[PDB]
Amino acid sequence: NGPEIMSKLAGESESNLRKAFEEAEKNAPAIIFIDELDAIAPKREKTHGEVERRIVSQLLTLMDGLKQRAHVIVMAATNRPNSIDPALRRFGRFDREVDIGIPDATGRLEILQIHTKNMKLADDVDLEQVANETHGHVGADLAALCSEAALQAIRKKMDLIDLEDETIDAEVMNSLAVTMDDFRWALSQSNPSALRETVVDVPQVTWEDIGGLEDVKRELQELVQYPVEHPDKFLKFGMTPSKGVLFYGPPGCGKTLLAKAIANECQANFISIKGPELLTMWFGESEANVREIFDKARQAAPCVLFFDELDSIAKARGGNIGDGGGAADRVINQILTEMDGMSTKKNVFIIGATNRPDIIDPAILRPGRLDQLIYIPLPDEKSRVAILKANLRKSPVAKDVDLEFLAKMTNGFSGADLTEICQRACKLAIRESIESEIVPEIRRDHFEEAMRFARRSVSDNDIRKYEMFAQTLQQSRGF
Amino acid sequence: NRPNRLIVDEAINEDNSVVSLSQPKMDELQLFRGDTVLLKGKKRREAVCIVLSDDTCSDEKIRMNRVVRNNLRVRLGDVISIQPCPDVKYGKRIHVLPIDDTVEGITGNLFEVYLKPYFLEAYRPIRKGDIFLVRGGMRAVEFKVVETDPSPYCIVAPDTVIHCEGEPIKREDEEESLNEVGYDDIGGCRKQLAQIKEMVELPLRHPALFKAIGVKPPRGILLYGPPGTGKTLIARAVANETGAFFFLINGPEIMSKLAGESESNLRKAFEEAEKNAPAIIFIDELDAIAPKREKTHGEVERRIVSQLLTLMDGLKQRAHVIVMAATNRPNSIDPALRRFGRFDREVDIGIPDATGRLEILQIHTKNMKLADDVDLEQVANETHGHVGADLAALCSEAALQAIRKKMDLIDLEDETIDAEVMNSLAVTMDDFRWALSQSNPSALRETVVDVPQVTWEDIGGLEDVKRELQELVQYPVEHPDKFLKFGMTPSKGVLFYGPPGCGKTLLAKAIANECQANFISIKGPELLTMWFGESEANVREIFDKARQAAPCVLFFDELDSIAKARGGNIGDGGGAADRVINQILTEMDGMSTKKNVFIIGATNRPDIIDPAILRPGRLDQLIYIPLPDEKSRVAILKANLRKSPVAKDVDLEFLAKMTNGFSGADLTEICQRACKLAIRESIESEIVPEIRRDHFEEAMRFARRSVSDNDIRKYEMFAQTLQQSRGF
Ligand SMILES: Nc1ncnc2c1ncn2[C@@H]1O[C@H](COP(=O)(O)OP(=O)(O)OP(O)(O)=S)[C@@H](O)[C@H]1O
Ligand SMILES: Nc1ncnc2c1ncn2[C@@H]1O[C@H](COP(=O)(O)OP(=O)(O)OP(O)(O)=S)[C@@H](O)[C@H]1O
Ligand SMILES: Nc1ncnc2c1ncn2[C@@H]1O[C@H](COP(=O)(O)OP(=O)(O)OP(O)(O)=S)[C@@H](O)[C@H]1O
Ligand SMILES: [Mg+2]
Ligand SMILES: [Mg+2]
Ligand SMILES: [Mg+2]
Repeated sequence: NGPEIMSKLAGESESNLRKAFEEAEKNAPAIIFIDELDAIAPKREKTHGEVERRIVSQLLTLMDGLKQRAHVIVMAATNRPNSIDPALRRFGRFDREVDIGIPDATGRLEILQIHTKNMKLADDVDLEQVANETHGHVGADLAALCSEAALQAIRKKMDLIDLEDETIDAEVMNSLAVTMDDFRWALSQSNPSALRETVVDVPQVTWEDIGGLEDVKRELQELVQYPVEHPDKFLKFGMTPSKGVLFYGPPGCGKTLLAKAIANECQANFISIKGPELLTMWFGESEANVREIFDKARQAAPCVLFFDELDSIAKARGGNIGDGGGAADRVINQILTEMDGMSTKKNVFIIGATNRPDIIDPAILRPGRLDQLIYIPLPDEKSRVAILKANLRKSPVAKDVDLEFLAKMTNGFSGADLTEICQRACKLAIRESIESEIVPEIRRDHFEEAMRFARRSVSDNDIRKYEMFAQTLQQSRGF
Repeated sequence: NRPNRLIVDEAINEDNSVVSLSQPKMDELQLFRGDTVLLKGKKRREAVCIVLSDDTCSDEKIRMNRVVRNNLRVRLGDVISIQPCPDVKYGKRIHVLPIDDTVEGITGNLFEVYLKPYFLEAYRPIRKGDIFLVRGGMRAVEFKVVETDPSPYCIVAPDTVIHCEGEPIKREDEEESLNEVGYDDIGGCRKQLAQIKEMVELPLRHPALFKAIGVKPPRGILLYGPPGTGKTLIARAVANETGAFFFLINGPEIMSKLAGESESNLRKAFEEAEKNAPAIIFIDELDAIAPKREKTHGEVERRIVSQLLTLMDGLKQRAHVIVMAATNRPNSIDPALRRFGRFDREVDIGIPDATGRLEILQIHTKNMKLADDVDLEQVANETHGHVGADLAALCSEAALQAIRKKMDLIDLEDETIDAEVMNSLAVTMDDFRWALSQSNPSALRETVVDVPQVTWEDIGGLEDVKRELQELVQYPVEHPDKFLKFGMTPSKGVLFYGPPGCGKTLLAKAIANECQANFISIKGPELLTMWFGESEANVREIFDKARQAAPCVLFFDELDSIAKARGGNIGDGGGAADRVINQILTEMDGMSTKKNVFIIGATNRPDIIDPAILRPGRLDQLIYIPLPDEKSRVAILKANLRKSPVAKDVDLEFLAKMTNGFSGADLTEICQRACKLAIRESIESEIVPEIRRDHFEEAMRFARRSVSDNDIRKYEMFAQTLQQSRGF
């Protein structure tokens, strides 16, 4: 144990390490597990006492003194891998690194089953729903949630259980069952530890969540699925696949949904890094964080690395023209460096999205970094019908609602505008239900009233400017 | 089975021994309001008391006072055996004796000050060996009957004679000192006390059951909050209200020891706790011994932190040991301590609100005698940044001020004054006003998480935005079933934009008030100064604090100041997005949807607000607050003139039609100027107390318009085209 070793007196912890290694070498094949390795071996550049440096040097010597004949395997665990002294992570000391990441929905469902297999669950307990409703939770968080649910179940059974009795018998303990309400209460007051952690997972949104955009769907399929599914054709014809795609167009037209859906179809890991996130994570002058992003994407291959809201990055210094200076600062140079320095044979795909193509820096568009320029326009008449149908899948829409009428009544609306219209109509239906309580079907009148106050989020001049950039954006770089 | 067992928990009646039951219970046990009941406890002892009729207490619970809780030797959560006693009782002789642990320093005839105005008009029953508490004379003493007629056969009657002995008896170890801190000594923290009880008392009170079940007990409770909020008081109370051995570890006291001797003290404390039954280890000022190991100098301190981590990790479920810690700087604690298995439960003891601080004032003045003009509610309202320690200091200062005016009536030559004059000294409301006049609130800089007082009645007009805010906030928190039926996820953000002084802040505060939800106001200048220290964790702490207060509304006022830090969207060419705004967007995107936190932004510069704020999922409900029209101006004037004695001849609609481009702030300025003219008239006439029509005419003569016509046109332009914004 890290803290247990560090708690000893100076010159006594080294004896403990030597004794542990001697015992491991003596006693057959053995495993040495050093829990919380960062406790005893932090970076020697950032440490105060010489006793700590003696400890680190002793650990290095013991690791280097390991022979193949010893049949001794040393395992270590640390929640701060970057705080570990770099000398430990070299060859011969700690070469294999295993990342125990945050569990996904299926994994956390499995954890919930493992932790509730001892408990008795009521018939209304839906562990799948609980797993879906827990996002930032880890195994410890789920264990705490299960324990809290069991305690809540007990707290309502204090009368059926004779608290005067010293040791209750099992004929009543099994009668106490944990209801889904208890799990809901436990989930209501729970603090997920891994909320801030970046998510590496396959997104749930599929092509059915996207209306229209069939051509870009086909293009994304050809760009992503084919190199990962049929490498033989690519090596036969001799072309190296392009590793980057840039999405540009008016806001709210589905740039994020397209990246998530293409990640879903390939069943590849998806990492979303937003522009504001980069701007705050670099403000601490931490150049290793954006490098860690690319490293994390590398181990998740096949993976798609999606940089959303590049306009926020490009608006940090004004833009390409702006007042005269360039928008390239901070992360973007390191992002370009990482894109140029990533292995081609790796299955990592990089997708960028921005609704400000005017101010995107030219170096992003250079071939070899992001040379597949895909323009997502505003939906046309049929795409608007498709978008409305996709957004109204989960709502009980009445039969008399004419979706194509709404599509032809909206011309310059984007996908976000149509979603806003649907949400406003649903909110009017909710208000109607609330008023009638003091019917549960959204009607034609609700859509008419919502369309009365519907607003257009893209100007005609903006449409013209986007059309201009849709044709001439490859040029950009050069002047 | 046995419909006579009652669950024991603390009462709410601030009086002597009076038990309170639920509505079905007095009918089920055939006892009326003014009836005599008998309480039977453990160790073959009884108690007699008078029931109270209560309805909104619980389904099945008795209410047990702390005065006679020790009389039955029963603690919180215990089971008691009740019995109605329809036996007529009357006292003839009751030999009563105080205890010489709390009556020291009191002389004279203690009956006429303590017992005489406590017995009559009460008719309370007294049992053999009863320890009842009497407050008075700016101190509290408990009292003990030792000899009377056979038990109990005694009630308080005017026909009961008494005689003093002058030799109080000593206190044995069979009973617990009532002078010690209990649950009733803490005010303003009932939710936190409820959480602490739920997390602590069940494992401690039933260690065998918790060992039999084999489930994880929370053993890492960490109290935190501003200094003087009662963390130590809460820990000591929880220790006293449960039969758990309590071992106290002081941060500075441990750190003051020599190197290699503090570790011995920590090990000894943990060994004692493990050995002695269920136990509580309280480490007051945890940051003293365990700061961040990244920021620390000596290796002895790191040894201390590592030893603490090892001791915390060496805790087993069979040990039945709960470790509690208190720190006023939770962020200075080493992060390794706050992980799973060491300190997982965190309880925030925040600044008390007006009701909480009123409760604290009552708790601290219950010993003192207050004059009839003392309005503790007014004192609580007038104290904003005060904490429990601040209020205790205020009460002590008021008592000292009262004494300072009584130095002549009290013989300062006499060694020990008698209580017949001490009770005559009463603390006046003037003394409290003087104490409040010179007092330094410690928690002035702390952010306030409270339900605001301003309601819709403080806002004139704006009916449509009131309805829209109700639909946006109340409905998702009141009827989630409709939302999940229709499949729409509620929007979590609203942006207010419009001309200045039209009620953007009042709307957010009022919608917080109506929902009875916590309200956090963060102003733009506050963000700009709090980020200037390069503290990225502070705006994260704001969102974290809003998360625990759910349902809560997080209001960012004066976003123009944030947007004007770098000029604006166009400006000289650069963007206004800097510093906080990127982290604010990150926090908005990274907050849980099922949480009931609602985010409201306000700005009077919609031109320079950065587009990323308006993206769907962050702040997509764009609500425009215009200048008040004719009827809204009447409503605004009426709302502003609620507290003033406006004369009957004042025509408010005339003023409304005489003001066209005025905002709410302009009308408030007009009302204030008219009131100031009335004040000047009163002052001049002193060398009438009704603001008149002439005052309003004179104020309107100098009334000024704070929004230009060009500004009105520009706001109307942005009122129609602001969703566009983002994109070019
Ligand atoms: N093709 C589409 N089909 C269905 N919904 C869409 C479509 N395009 C946009 N939306 C809606 O618009 C929302 C925003 O989608 P995004 O992919 O984030 O759009 P965007 O192009 O990235 O622009 P922003 O800045 O993110 S709003 C989605 O959550 C949908 O509700
Ligand atoms: N909520 C409260 N109710 C009643 N009295 C209180 C309350 N908070 C504080 N007090 C009084 O103020 C005194 C000081 O409180 P303490 O608990 O000692 O301070 P603290 O909470 O430990 O914070 P520290 O020690 O300065 S970090 C207590 O002894 C009480 O007399
Ligand atoms: N609808 C209203 N009814 C009554 N008083 C109002 C109203 N609108 C504004 N006021 C007055 O104007 C003051 C300022 O209110 P705020 O809500 O802060 O206005 P604002 O829109 O936030 O603009 P500023 O920058 O804060 S003055 C209030 O304290 C009231 O005195
Ligand atoms: Mg997006
Ligand atoms: Mg303390
Ligand atoms: Mg304001």
